[PDB]
Amino acid sequence: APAPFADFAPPVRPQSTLRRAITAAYRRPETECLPPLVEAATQSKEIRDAAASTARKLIEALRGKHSGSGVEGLVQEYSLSSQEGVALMCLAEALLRIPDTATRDALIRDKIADGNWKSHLRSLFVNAATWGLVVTGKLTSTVNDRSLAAALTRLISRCGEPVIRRGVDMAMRMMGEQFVTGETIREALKRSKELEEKGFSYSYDMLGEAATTAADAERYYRDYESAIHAIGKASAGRGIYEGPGISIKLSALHPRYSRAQAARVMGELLPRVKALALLAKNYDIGLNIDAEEADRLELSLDLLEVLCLDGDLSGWNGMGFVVQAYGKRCPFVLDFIIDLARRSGRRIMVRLVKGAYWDAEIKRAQLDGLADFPVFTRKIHTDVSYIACAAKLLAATDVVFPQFATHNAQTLAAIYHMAGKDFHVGKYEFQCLHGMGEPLYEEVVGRGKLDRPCRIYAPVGTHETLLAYLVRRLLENGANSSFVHRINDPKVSIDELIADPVEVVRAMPVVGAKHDRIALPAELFGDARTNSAGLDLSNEETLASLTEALRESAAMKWTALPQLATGPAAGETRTVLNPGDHRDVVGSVTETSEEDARRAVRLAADAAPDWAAVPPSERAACLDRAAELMQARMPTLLGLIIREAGKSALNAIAEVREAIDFLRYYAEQTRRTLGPGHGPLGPIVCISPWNFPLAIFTGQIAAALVAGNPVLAKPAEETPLIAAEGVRILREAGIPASALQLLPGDGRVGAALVAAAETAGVMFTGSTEVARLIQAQLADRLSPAGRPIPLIAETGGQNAMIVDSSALAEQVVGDVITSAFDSAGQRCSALRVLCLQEDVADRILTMLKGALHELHIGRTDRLSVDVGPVITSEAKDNIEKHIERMRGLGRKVEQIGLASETGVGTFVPPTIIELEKLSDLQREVFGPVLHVIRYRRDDLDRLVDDVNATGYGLTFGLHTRLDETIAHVTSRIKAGNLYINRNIIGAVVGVQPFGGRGLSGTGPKAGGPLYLGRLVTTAPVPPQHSSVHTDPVLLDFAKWLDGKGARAEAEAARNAGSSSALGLDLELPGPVGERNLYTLHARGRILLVPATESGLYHQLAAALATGNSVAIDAASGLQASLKNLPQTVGLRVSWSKDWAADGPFAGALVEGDAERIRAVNKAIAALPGPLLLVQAASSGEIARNPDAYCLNWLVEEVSASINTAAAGGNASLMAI
Ligand SMILES: Cc1cc2c(cc1C)N([C@H]1CCCS1)c1c([nH]c(=O)[nH]c1=O)N2C[C@H](O)[C@H](O)[C@H](O)COP(=O)(O)OP(=O)(O)OC[C@H]1O[C@@H](n2cnc3c(N)ncnc32)[C@H](O)[C@@H]1O
Ligand SMILES: NC(=O)C1=CN([C@@H]2O[C@H](COP(=O)(O)OP(=O)(O)OC[C@H]3O[C@@H](n4cnc5c(N)ncnc54)[C@H](O)[C@@H]3O)[C@@H](O)[C@H]2O)C=CC1
Repeated sequence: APAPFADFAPPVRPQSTLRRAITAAYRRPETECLPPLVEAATQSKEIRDAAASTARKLIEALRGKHSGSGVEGLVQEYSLSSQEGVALMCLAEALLRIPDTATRDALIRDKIADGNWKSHLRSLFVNAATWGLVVTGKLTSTVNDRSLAAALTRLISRCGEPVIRRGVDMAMRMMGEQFVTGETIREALKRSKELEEKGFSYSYDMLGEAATTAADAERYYRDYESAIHAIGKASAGRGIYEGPGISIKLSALHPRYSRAQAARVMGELLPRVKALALLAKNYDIGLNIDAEEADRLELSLDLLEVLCLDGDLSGWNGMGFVVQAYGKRCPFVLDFIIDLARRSGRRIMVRLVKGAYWDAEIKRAQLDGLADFPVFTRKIHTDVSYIACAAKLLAATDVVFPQFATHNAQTLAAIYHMAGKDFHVGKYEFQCLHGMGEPLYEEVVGRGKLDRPCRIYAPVGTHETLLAYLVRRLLENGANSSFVHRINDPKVSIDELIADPVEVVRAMPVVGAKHDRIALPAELFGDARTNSAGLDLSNEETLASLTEALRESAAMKWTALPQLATGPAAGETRTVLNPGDHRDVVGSVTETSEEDARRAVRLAADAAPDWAAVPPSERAACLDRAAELMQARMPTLLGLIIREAGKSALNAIAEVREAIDFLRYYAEQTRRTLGPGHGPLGPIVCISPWNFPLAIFTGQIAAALVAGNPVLAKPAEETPLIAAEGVRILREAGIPASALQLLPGDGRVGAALVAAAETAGVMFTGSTEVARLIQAQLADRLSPAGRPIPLIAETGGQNAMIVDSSALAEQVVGDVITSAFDSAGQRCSALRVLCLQEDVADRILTMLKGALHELHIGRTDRLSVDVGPVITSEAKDNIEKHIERMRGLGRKVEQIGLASETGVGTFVPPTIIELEKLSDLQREVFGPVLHVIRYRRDDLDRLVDDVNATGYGLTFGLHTRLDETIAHVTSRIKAGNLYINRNIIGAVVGVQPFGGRGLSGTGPKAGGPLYLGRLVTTAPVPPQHSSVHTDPVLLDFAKWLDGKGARAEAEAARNAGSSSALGLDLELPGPVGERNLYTLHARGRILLVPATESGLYHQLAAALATGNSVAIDAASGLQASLKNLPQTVGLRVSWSKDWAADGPFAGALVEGDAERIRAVNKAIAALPGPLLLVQAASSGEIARNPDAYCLNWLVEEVSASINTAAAGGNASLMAI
């Protein structure tokens, strides 16, 4: 049995002083990074004046020679709107997918120009976001395909064949000659002769990036290898400076290129790069390693170090390496590289760039709650950093070859003059991008200009391949701060363009201040609350500190005892074992006797007045203190969750963050709402699951406590230790022992607590079956006021993702792998059914299976583990029986092989099962088991039906670029948490309030604004909770009431119409690159059980005002009270003799005395399907209290999270 965490995340090599200086700068405050950069970048007045004159001369040349884009001339010539321009280019792209040039011409002449283009040519507009950038300079995340179809029809009917021909020729020039140097390396090489004769050189990029499978990594490898041969053959001995080179991306060459997989990267990726470098060495060409995301920077240094020290590569100086000046570590990376160049004796080619991932780095740091960004946040800071880093490189030209890649004429001029008067080919060079930098560098290369060489970075690939880096380049070029946008911008003067960024930064009030409009991750929510803080598992200092803290957590004698108001209780004690290795004992639990569970409820009842008397803000302060304690203790809490719950470090971090967020969110929501009139329910029984043994545990308990209720906390029998630690933290933060009692044990303890007479409310997260058993036990009971005992139950889902042929396969696969198998599929939100449009199903399925086999399954105390065990042997048996049944029915089953070491724990291999029909799946399988179905596009609406038909409604994912498909699917799906173009897991508190409908639970949403209101007897008005919309059937009903003489009910109906929040439509603060929406809809059909005519009218007003239809109990005998309804109201009303036949319902309204309410409540609990949120009132309550039926519980909350960076960039952030 290996010692826990003994091999958690050992670094590839001991970190040298130079390496440690890199890591120390990773997220250094921006005000601290800039002053040394300002100083390093300072040049003399004489130099600065000379540089401005040279920069001015270059810009005047740029602005002086022929502008006027081909696309712009085409739009002008045919008077095209923007949408027609985009639509036309999409049409041209599609026409060019036809290889036979004559076949394309006949299609244009005989079918396209004549009329219905739809009949012949996967949406035509899949890539319209890219063409929209080409046409308008603006990036839209998704495609209004109905607008584009209308515009394409309009333009063809107006201008016919001539405009189509002009569009085809225009796209042919852009895609074949402007976006790529060539479609193949041999073609790109041919076209490079022209500019090589003028003094340029070339570096070829085989547009290849992010392998998701081993097969794709091998394909990219053989692409690079064949390109190296063709470039080396063409180089023909010209050497690494005058001759052409290649650029590679390491992420192309291995599907798991990350720090977490460092051992595989060094064992499997490194030999591949060495083999390519050996080939580049034989031909004597440059081989440059491109720079990618910030969390790959230091890992790439380990590969660079081995390669530069590998004697088999000696005698060749062509190895090159990109460093990104927008990165805070850039100068320290250069120190390391320059030192490595001295040690190895290799003159490393150093390409200095600004950086291509800025948008994505902002979003990622915010999502992960890290201390700061790894890039600058003001564009001018990157320019200073670049110039400062150029000074460092120019002082080391004897040992490195600097390559200044930039299209910024001011940056160029500053370096040109910084480099001084002595030059020779091989001292340094400039670089630019094909089709972008040649205007500028035609003013640089050659004896008649500045006589400095420029290497052109030449993308290579087919039209399909090119439509990826096309968005990045066009977005980076068209950003409001980008030099190439500003030079084209006529309002921008040359004086603005040649302004020295070094002197502008120096003269600022606070040097290096963060961008005003970008929130640090900790400040995402502004004044409302402090974001929880995460941990960077790519940071070697973090990994080293965490290794120590995780080991120490495994030395602790964790215990959980029955913690009653009076003190710890005795009981039967047993060990708690690591589900990944039963030999690893995590702690001991003493479980609660049934007698002591009943005693705990009585003590909670006795204590309830004293806890209720603590002012709401002071109850909130306890939560905020507990959040602080959990944040401080996160490393230790991580280690407990890893070993007790079988979770990976990554997921444990997110769980602790989520518990912190719950505490701070409910504290803020309390300070926003609760006053004296919002009295507590009383003792609340909180029953929690094992799969989020701290987050969901803490969330339910914190909400009940801060709402003024004492809590009986019953954690899952599998995970009592982290629960005991959470209660200990909450008590330490100030929750009295009598207000929070811990009762470890199995479902018998849970049931004793639920049955106890003083139990005033139940919060349950777990299986639907147990929730249904709890509901049935509570149906027998009423509160002191004679009202039903509230149950909040969140019960999981049968969650689907629909993927159409417009989605990007690699994005889909990554989101599918994460959604289905993260946490061994033990999330209620996990992806269970992937639905693939038939025309892309085979390709996506192939990549999915390939990505499945790259997952590492094992005991979770190693960073390299992706998927841990399932929680118990019984779970493992249940899941495996489902798999084998599917296999026995002939379904295709893909499974990864498990290592022998998993035998000591309870593991299920991640599994893909291909189904014929969604109806093949008849139960939630709570494991790492993804089911895949395929669908024809015309059957999309039927498929949405099939998804809804399961009766569940928790999470739902949609991958598509097409607005019509988004509007269709999101308006027809019935689920609580929607996700567009992203994964469907890890809902964030206050951002994606979490909770569903149907078989997925009662609501209200955890981490949402209606949650606390369910835990008090009089619900407060939540923040932002209102709507200006009035249900029109409600209004028709109120007029009908006035017509029948029911004046008071008519007034009460209109009041409900105004009070309803139906139609609330909010955007919630969150990370950049994402839009997080929160809306209130009708729940569905409300079961009405009235007793009196007036009671029925009030019930009907309540249901209609919230958008619902109704089924009214025919046994009430009140049919004569609804004679002559307007058809609009009639459409919403049905009468039910057999309630179970007319379901499912989405809620219920009951009128009666205490005995009648109990009888109806019991009958309702026996209705099959969803647990119904039931509201009850006496006739007198209805007459006295306008809120007798609370409208909070008659609407349905919906969260939708849309990844607006999905098209390849952040448009809003590019205007920053
Ligand atoms: C010419 C060239 C360029 C690259 C490459 C080769 C060659 C020959 N390789 C390539 C290999 C694979 C990807 S391409 C390469 C790159 N990139 C990469 O990451 N890895 C790589 O390997 N690039 C892209 C550059 O990093 C950079 O984005 C682009 O060139 C714009 O810089 P400019 O011409 O100085 O414009 P300019 O002076 O306009 O600056 C634009 C840049 O400023 C930065 N910026 C914008 N807003 C900012 C803000 N609010 N705060 C801070 N900074 C901000 C950002 O980096 C942006 O790109
Ligand atoms: N919605 C979610 O996030 C969760 C869903 N589940 C579902 O439940 C299955 C897990 O099996 P279990 O873990 O046994 O879930 P379970 O729902 O039985 O356990 C849930 C909680 O209820 C308690 N409990 C069990 N029977 C009870 C009863 N009769 N009265 C009162 N409390 C009772 C348990 O002790 C635990 O604290 C999974 O396969 C999955 O389908 C389980 C965990 C989380």
